[PDB]
Amino acid sequence: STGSATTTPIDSLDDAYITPVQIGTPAQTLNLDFDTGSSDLWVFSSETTASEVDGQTIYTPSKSTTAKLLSGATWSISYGDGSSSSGDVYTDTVSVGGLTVTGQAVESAKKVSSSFTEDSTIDGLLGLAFSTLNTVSPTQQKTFFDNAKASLDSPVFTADLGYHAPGTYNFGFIDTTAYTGSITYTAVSTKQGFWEWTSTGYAVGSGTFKSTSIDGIADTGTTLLYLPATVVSAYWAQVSGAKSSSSVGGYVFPCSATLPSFTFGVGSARIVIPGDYIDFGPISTGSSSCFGGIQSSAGIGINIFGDVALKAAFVVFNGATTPTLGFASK
Repeated sequence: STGSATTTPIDSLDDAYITPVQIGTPAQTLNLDFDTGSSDLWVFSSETTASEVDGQTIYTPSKSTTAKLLSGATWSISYGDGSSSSGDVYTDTVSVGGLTVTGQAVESAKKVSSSFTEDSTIDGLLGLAFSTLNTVSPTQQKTFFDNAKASLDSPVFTADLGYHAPGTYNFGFIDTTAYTGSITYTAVSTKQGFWEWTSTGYAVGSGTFKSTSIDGIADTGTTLLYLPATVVSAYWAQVSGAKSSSSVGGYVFPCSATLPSFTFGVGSARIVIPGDYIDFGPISTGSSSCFGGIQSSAGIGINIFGDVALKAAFVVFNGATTPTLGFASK
């Protein structure tokens, strides 16, 4: 089997991407944030504290003939940005782009933090990291990909995120028309539960590539590219007027600047992030100061290849017995 679904930016900055997911019988379609940096599929629901719902589409398990309450089970998650949610657990039939999983754990939110309430476009998350990070208690549950894996033609999914445009998540096959040149594959560590890999270095603009190992995670649920302070300083040093602002919370630059590209290494291959991808617009409405899309990971504890990086590539998440990541230009 295979699946193929279009993913769409939630706003003009590509802050996140949403993908329609069918849940239950008859189908209830919710727009979920596919997150390769977490492993819970959770949704706004009929159980979500009413004051914490503001425009989201909710899952109503009592209207689904295939919903089943997982007795006694609970879940509770916190994300890198400090956001959080929690609730109880159903299983139900879940389909993504034509690919159906029966008995998928669908985690129903009782509580969500303010950032989720305030984002009316995101109806929940669909985690695609390894199932060892799943937060269901007392018994951890499997991700959609994990459940689907044995049915798939090939044990893979791919992320093809667009720059200010829709893209695609495919399950079970590699679309050889979706990228240029070849896919370079690189080793993954699952020790922390993430799609963790080691980049072979970087270049700033037309500069010579610096060969240096950069451990980090491929994370579709993070907006920006977070890298060591050394790397990030070398980048913004090439932008006239750029500076790190503690009050704003990172590197800012004059909106009139022409940003250099940023290259990261995948083995002997190279992915080039165009300068425009690194512009996240005015720091506040009407400001001539703009926020940078490459920021320091110091204090996160890990480097994060978020959407800024991933959308410059066609990315293969290979969930074979020994997982790997593939990157191609496109």
